[PDB]
Amino acid sequence: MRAVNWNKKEDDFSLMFWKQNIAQFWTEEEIAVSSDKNTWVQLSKEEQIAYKRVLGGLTLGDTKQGGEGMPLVLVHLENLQAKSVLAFMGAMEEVHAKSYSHIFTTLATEEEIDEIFDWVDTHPLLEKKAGIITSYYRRLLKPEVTKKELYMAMVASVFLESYLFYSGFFYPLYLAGQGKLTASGEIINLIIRDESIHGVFVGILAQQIFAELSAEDQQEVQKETQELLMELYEIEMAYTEEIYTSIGLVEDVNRFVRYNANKGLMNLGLEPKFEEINPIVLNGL
Amino acid sequence: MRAVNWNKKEDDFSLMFWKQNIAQFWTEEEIAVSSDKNTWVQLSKEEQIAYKRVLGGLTLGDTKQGGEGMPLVLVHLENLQAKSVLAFMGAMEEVHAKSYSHIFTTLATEEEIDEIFDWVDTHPLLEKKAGIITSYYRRLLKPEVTKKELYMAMVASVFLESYLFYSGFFYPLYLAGQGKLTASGEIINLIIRDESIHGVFVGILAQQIFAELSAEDQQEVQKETQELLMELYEIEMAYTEEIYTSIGLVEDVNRFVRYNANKGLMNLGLEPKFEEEEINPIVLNGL
Ligand SMILES: [Fe+2]
Ligand SMILES: [Fe+2]
Ligand SMILES: [Mn+2]
Repeated sequence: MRAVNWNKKEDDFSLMFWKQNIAQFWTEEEIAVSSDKNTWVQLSKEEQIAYKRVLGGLTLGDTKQGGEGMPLVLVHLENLQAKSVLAFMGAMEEVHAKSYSHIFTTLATEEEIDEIFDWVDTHPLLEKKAGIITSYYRRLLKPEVTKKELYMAMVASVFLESYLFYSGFFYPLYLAGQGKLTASGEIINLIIRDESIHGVFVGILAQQIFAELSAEDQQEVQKETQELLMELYEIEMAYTEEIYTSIGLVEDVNRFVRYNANKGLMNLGLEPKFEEINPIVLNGL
Repeated sequence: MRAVNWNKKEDDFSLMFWKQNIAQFWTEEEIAVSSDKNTWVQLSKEEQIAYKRVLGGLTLGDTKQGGEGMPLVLVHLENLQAKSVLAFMGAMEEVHAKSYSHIFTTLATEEEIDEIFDWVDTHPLLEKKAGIITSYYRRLLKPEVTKKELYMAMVASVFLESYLFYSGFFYPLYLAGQGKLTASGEIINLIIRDESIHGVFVGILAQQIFAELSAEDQQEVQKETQELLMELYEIEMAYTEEIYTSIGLVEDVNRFVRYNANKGLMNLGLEPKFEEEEINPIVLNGL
């Protein structure tokens, strides 16, 4: 039975991503959030509700990535150095999720926080979203999995990290780019800096598995990938309408979703499927 | 579908274990090992071989805890705050495994390192040891596991972290306690500081699962736990005989194993089963 030997490369990229993930390490206590109170109170009820709802959605994403996606992808990898990177990423997913609670503690009361997490748990669209993603992970709860199933779990992971999350990062970046909630915005940037290299690395692993598949299996997962992409897109369009109508940003957010879906596709080595970033969001980055 | 909410406690201990794990975070770049070359050459061939073999075994343990053990236990936990802690511990298992490679790069040539890992991979007793433990994790590869299966996987994890590893930490500690390989010894101590709180935490979770089981299931896993304990112990005594006969430490290591088995049992809330020794005083100096 093999132990991980870092003095013999198993691939050309794992050491680089290991070092980078380590270099980027951070935790919530680093960023103080209290000074955001001064711009929080200037927002409207509907804006505050939107912000709280998108942050609850982001927490759910990271909860599922740290507690389901990374563990079940990594346990079936044969490459022990890549496993190590994915284990570290999974731990950072939990740092992300905890950092949203740190923001909430400054911006909401205990009763309001419970209202957020109750709303997250019962929201039909969030349930549908996460349910579709996690169903690819649940296929991996058996002793022998096919490479098609592992490929598609990696596709689902890239789509969550690089794509389905970003309907949620839009609003924190949009406010930070206007100089509102900028401390919370520095936390979201740290998170994004992690998610970016997460999606890149899982996408590299996906392309390596893909190249081992037979031609018939390649055609089957390409079809499933394109379908999943547009299935999630449909649901996200419904989610964005529900969250952002009240504050006039539905069509901006949808443009941000399409941009990030294209990024996700490219992390997988695939061509873009939708035809620039909102300039205020760009300033928040 | 629930998201983790750290502003409402799911239990009394996960927050403090989260904070402690973060506080203790470290990586291999933080300890330079080159200065160990001076005492490395003072060792015999047989002592050097022993040291490389036990670090090979340690690397294997951490490889399996990070890549199988923590992931498959945490995926089935319902407590989301406890899941967060196990995920962070799993990542630290990978830092541990990499830190052994950092030691090897200084102490062994490229071909000597290959020999270590080939020896690790083909060793009958290490395969039997690791195979018994990972067979409890493999049971968790299905959509719905029972709490007996989950409990027994947690027992296996505590036995690996708190007990079956220490046949291996003995020799780095013993040599550090004699002034040899002390920078590698600082690394081993960092690892041990992690492993201690890992075993405590998983043991708390085990105890909580145990109290949820039916009486009939409790009786079943209580007996399996004691059988597993003594099955592993028999294998570990064969392992220690094979590793340590050449350097005359077999019975010293066995005392250390029994001491750490008792600690594992206490992490699980069980009474000790081996006679109470003092830790070897040279090992104690290495700590
Ligand atoms: Fe991520
Ligand atoms: Fe451990
Ligand atoms: Mn994430």
